[PDB]
Amino acid sequence: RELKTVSADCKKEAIEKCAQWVVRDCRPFSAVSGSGFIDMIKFFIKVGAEYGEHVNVEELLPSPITLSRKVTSDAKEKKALISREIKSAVEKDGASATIDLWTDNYIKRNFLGVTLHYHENNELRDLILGLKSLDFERSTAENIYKKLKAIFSQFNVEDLSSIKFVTDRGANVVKSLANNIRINCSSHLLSNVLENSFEETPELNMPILACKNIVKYFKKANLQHRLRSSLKSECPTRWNSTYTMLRSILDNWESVIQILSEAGETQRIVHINKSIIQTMVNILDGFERIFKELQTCSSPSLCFVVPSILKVKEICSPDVGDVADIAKLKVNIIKNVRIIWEENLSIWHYTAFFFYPPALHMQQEKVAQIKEFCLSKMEDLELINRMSSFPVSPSDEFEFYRKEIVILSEDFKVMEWWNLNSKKYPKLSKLALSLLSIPASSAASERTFSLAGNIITEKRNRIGQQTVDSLLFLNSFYKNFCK
Amino acid sequence: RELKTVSADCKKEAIEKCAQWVVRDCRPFSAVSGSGFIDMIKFFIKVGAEYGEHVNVEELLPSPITLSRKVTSDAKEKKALISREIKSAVEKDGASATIDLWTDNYIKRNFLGVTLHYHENNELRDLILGLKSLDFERSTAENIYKKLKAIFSQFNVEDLSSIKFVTDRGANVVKSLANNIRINCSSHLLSNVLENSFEETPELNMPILACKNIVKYFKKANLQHRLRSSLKSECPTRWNSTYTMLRSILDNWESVIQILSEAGETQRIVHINKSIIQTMVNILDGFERIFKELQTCSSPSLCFVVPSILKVKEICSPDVGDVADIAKLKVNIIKNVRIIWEENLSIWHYTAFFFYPPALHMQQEKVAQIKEFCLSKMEDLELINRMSSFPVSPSDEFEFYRKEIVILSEDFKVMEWWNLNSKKYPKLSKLALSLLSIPASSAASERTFSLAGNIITEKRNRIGQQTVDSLLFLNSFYKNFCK
DNA sequence: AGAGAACAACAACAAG
DNA sequence: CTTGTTGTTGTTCTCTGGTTCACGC
DNA sequence: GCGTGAA
DNA sequence: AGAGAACAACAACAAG
DNA sequence: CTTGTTGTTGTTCTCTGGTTCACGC
DNA sequence: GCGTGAA
Ligand code: NA
Ligand code: NA
Repeated sequence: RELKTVSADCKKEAIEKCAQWVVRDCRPFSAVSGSGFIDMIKFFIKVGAEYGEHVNVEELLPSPITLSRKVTSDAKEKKALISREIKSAVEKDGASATIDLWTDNYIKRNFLGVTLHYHENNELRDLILGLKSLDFERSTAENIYKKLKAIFSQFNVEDLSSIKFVTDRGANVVKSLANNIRINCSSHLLSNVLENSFEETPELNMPILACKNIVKYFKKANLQHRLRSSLKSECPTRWNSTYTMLRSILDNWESVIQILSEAGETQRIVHINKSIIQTMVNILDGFERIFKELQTCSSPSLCFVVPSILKVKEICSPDVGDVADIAKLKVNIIKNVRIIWEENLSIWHYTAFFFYPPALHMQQEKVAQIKEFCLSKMEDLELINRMSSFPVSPSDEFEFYRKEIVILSEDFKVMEWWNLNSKKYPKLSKLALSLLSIPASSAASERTFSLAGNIITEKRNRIGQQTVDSLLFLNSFYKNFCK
Repeated sequence: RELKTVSADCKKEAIEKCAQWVVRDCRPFSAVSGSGFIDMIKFFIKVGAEYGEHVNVEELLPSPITLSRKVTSDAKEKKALISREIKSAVEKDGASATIDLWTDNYIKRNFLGVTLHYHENNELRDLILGLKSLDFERSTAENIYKKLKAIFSQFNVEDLSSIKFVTDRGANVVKSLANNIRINCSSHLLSNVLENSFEETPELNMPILACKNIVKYFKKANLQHRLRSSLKSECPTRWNSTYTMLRSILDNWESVIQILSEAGETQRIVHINKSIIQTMVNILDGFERIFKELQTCSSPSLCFVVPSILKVKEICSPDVGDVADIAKLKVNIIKNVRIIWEENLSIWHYTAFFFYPPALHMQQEKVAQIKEFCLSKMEDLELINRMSSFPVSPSDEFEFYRKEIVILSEDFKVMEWWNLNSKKYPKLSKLALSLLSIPASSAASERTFSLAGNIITEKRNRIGQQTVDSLLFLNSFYKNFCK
């Protein structure tokens, strides 16, 4: 038990042999700190203890080709294993997924990613189900649904009606899922609000463009090195990138005026009304908070959609101290928040917010349809629960929730609040933690593309479609079912 | 001694624990096969044997930060060590270096790379001396020479007159080395011949451009997937890339006509006189042989410069069976080979070729200056050799070489031929293997940039200038002084 | 050339 | 014999040859 | 002073 | 958000 | 006390949100 | 049939 430490002169040879691994095999300094790398050294000291210090390393060490073939083998294994645990969630309603498409930068295979999302031991599960190519079929709806089913047939899922799907409004995607539950990613919606709002306020184009021309010049003249925080990409459309550049420009205002002065290029910054820039950055600062809040799948996010909208109605509260150009932006942004964000919300966004214990808010109209909604879902739990055998009624259990009060203490976790409430509310708290499992966005699947890209790289470019789907699910699995 | 193998059920857990390293820590399948990775497992089985199977892995395993600090520490160590072995070569004449500049794709620091080249135990040493930033000084000659000296002062080299330098004709570089021995990279020269030759034969622009428009369309329409050998980049100037595209296009002729036919885009290939394309590819095929021959620093290359030129005079031998457009190219190419390649050769390229045992060739004029050259260098050996103490004369030893004959057997290694000849020729064979050490090009330093780029990557982007210079020299060192 | 990666396609070989 | 599991070959894909110095008229 | 050349 | 990387700048701590 | 060697913090940099489907007039 | 929208 008591893991013995090693002599000082011994460990001087660990950092002597590790720093040789990294220079000879061109590997990252932080490979040594990897949760998988350590367990693989546990195994090699054990074997050393067993067979002594004169073992056939070559022979005993596997071959990359077989390592390739084992991940391919172990892939199917771990898929079958949870083939049951997954199958549970989809049956017992509370399973949500997010899908989107993505295309790699070397072969350019169209890819479809799927994740899955459910609640368990007072914790959330963001698991990467599949990432399969369409080889090169047209990205048509029916081909997508074709490959959607194939991911779920891997774990023996097949009704996929009880599944709540969360995607962007990509026309081809939207149609694929017209047969089942589909929730609109609120990050694309929010991004749509910004995009359309700033398009609709071209009074602000003059400041912005000039900023972009600053960044563009700093990149071209090889002088981002004199900044303590280099200036960011203009508008290659990374969600809220317009705030991003503006801040990095503002956060380096003094150094920039100085650098441009030395260049004699002072001409191209003086026309920038900084007063406005600043004002934009404060207004969008509130927004960036909502972006990160809604990219969370390790804590309930769906429920935070409605109150975010109110914060935006408030950042954009009309104020008689504003220059007309900002007045226009706030005017426009409240307009889009209505016709774009509100317009594409559903009773999954309200009900998720209803199950927030400060339930005082949505007192108006919405409870009459939420009650209609809430009742019919708890009824489908029982339906599928009676199939599992082979006073205190819900319509009142509802209003017993509506009478309670709570405070919003900074340590409050409404996810834990329902695990610690299932006794009095046995069948409603199973509905709640089912909705708190739904992610407010498809950012999960977005990270899968980030991850996928982390694998299929310059040197690793020969990598196969199956190798990638395996390696992803595995990594994802060894995170949801291991410590 | 007899390294014992492990049980079958034990190794099933090696490939069970290795395939977990690779999915959890997103690492290449071929990390398991790395010459540095194995020696680092040798150490961990040994320690397991010693302290048993219940060791504190965490505590004993180093920290990335320290791993960073050890490579930085061990860097200076290994630099001082060979501080002597290096210092030898530069003193004893037979040291050659290659330098060039390069700028990384994330910080864009101007970089200066240096390698060193000498002969020893019948083998060649391509060693990466330095890769240091100019931070952000102008890439001016005197700044370059400033940083040139700083690399050589690391190993306590300081006269750097006896050093033979090999670089491209970059104006700023060329001047830095105007004080010492500087040989023109024959790959840039050869590349200059192609470039200027094809510029000077615009009759061939019509076929070529149409090919480039083929590639450009295959990339844009996502249909390189139906090729068994995708079509290559048009003209982003990778040395002989014009042959490269042409071959990949030709090597997929039938599939391309078919793919374009399906697209209805048959219009954009039919005007390509394939007859010519083919002819270009045969002519440039000979050339690509010379490119790879001259990028070699693990075998003498300098000596193969002159005879290559003759092969080109021969690939381009005038032939009455040629369409005028190819006649023009060969006409132009013999013209540039003279005024570009020949024009920038020196008696280091002839003398290196003289020390090829089929010495019958260069019988004309050149021996009268080579004898003038050859004598004065063997005289400087003695000069520095007499300082090392603190009949059969050279002018005849010369012509004793000129009388011999040899055959060009396919297994002949003229590098080994001089190690097996030093007895009769004690002071001339030291001159020979000094010149056979000089690389015909700066391709060595080019690979260093390839290597450098392999380190400073997307995720590893924070990497420091010192970290990179270290990691390079180390990797380079553990290859020239280890088995 | 030099490096880094991955497979297809075998060939070997083994279990059944 | 058929399966299934390996190991080895060879084939394919990357990547650095890159934009501002120095000079002469 | 500006074009040319080579990277 | 989630992931991967690296340091500067400390703080700890130790040797001398 | 001064050195030198560590370990820990926090700050900075990456990266996926991406171009062709589906629809309606 | 072609524009518009959303990616
Ligand atoms: Na998409
Ligand atoms: Na260069």
